[PDB]
Amino acid sequence: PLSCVTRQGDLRLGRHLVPHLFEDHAAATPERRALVYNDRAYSYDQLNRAANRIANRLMQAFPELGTDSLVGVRIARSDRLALTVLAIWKIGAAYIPIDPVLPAQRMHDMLDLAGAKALIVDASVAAAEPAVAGMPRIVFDDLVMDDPLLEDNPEVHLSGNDLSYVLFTSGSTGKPKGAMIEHIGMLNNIANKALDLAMDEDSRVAQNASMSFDVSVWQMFIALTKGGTTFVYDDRVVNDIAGLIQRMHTDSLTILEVVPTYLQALVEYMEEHPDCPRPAALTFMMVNGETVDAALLKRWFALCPASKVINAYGPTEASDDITHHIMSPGDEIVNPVPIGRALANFDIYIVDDELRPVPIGTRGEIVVTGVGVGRGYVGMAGVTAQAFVKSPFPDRYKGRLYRTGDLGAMREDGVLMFHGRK
Ligand SMILES: C[C@@H](N)[C@H](N)C(=O)NS(=O)(=O)OC[C@H]1O[C@@H](n2cnc3c(N)ncnc32)[C@H](O)[C@@H]1O
Repeated sequence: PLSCVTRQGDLRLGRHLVPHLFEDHAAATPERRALVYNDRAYSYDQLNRAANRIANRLMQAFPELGTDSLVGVRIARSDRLALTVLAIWKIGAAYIPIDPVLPAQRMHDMLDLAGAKALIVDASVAAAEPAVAGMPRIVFDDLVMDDPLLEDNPEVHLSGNDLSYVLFTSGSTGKPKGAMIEHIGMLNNIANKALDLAMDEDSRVAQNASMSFDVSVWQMFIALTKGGTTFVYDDRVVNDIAGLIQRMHTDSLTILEVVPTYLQALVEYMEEHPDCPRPAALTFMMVNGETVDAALLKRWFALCPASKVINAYGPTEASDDITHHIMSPGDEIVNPVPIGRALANFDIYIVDDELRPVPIGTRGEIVVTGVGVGRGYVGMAGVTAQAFVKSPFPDRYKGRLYRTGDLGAMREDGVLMFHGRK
C-alpha cells in the first residue's frame, strides 16, 4: 500500500460559521455564561451585545470594511480581544493578532504585508504609543461604549472561503510570514475538536496560549460555538503554575491545551505538592507543538486519571491541526508517541520530493490537502509558491496542497508518525 489517508468529505460542517454559531447560542440561551476573564464574566447576551456595539461603530468609522479586509488588533488577551475579534468577524472582515508586547517595527511589517485597512488598540496601548500616519487607529474603549440602538447583529453575509485571520510567524529570522486562514478551515478545526474533545454546553475551555499562536483562536471561540464557557488565562496567570492550577480547580475547567514543556511544569508541580487542589474536572488535556514523550504522558495520567490526552499536530497554514492522537490512561503509551489520525475533511500523504506517495512505513514529507488548507502568505507570492501548490490528487475543495516541511511515516492502520524536519 501507499502512504495515503483520505478523509475529504467525511464530516458535514453545518450551515453556520463560527461567529454565527455564537450568535445562535446568544439567541437561544442568552443568560448562559459565555466568557470569564479574571474578574469579568459575560453572559452570551452581554458578549453578543458588546461585540455588536463594536461592530456597528467599526462600520460607522470604516464604511468600506468587509470581506477579506484585514484589521490589526493590538489588544492583550482578555475579554476585550475576544469581543474585538467577534466584531470584526460579524462585519465580514478578518483580523491580525498583534500582541502589544511586539515592537513597533514588527507591527509595521505585519500591517504592511497584510495591506491592513485599520488597527484597533485598547486605551492602555493608545496611551503608550502613537498612531502612524496612513494607518487609521481606533480604540476599543470607544468602540464598546453603551448604546442600546447599536446592539443588533450586523447580519453581513459571511462565506466559508472568506478570510477569518492572518497569523504571522514570530521567529528570529527574516520578515514574518502571515498565513491566511479562511472561515471554513477555522470551522473544520473547531468541528473536529468539538467531537474529539466530547464537548457540550457544559464545556469549560482554557484560553491560555499567546495570541501570536494560532491555537489561541480555537481556544477562545470553541466553547462559544457550543454554549459553554471560555476562561481566558492571561500571561500573569500562566506564568504562575501554582496559580493556574488553582484557577483550573476553582473554575472546574474541562479542556486544556499546552505544549510539552508547560505540561512538564504542571506535572512537576502536582507531584511536588500532592496536597494541593488539582484540575479534577479536566476531561481532556491536549498537548501540541513539539514532540511529546511517553513517560511525561504517563506521569500526567497518574495525576489526572479521569482525563484523556490528545497529541495534536499540524501547521498554522492548514488552520491549526491535521492529526489528533487520542490516548486513554490504560493505553500502551510508548516512544515514539504517534501524531495520530487525520482530521476529517483532510487527505494526508507521505511523499517523495516529486509529491509521489511512498510505501507504508517509508519516511517522506508530510503533505496535506483538504478543507483547511489556507490561501498562503499575505504579500509573499514567492514564499507561498514554495509550499502551497496545486494538488495532483483528487480533490473536492479548492485543489490546494500544502507541503509541511516535516518528515513522517504512515503505519498500516493509517496512523501518522513524526520524524522531524525535512
Ligand atoms: C501543532 C498545531 N496545533 C499548531 N497550529 C502549531 O504548532 N502550528 S505551527 O505551524 O506553529 O508548528 C507546526 C510545527 O511544529 C511541529 N509540531 C507541531 N505539533 C507537533 C507534535 N504534536 N509533535 C511533534 N512536532 C509537532 C511540526 O514541525 C510542525 O510543522
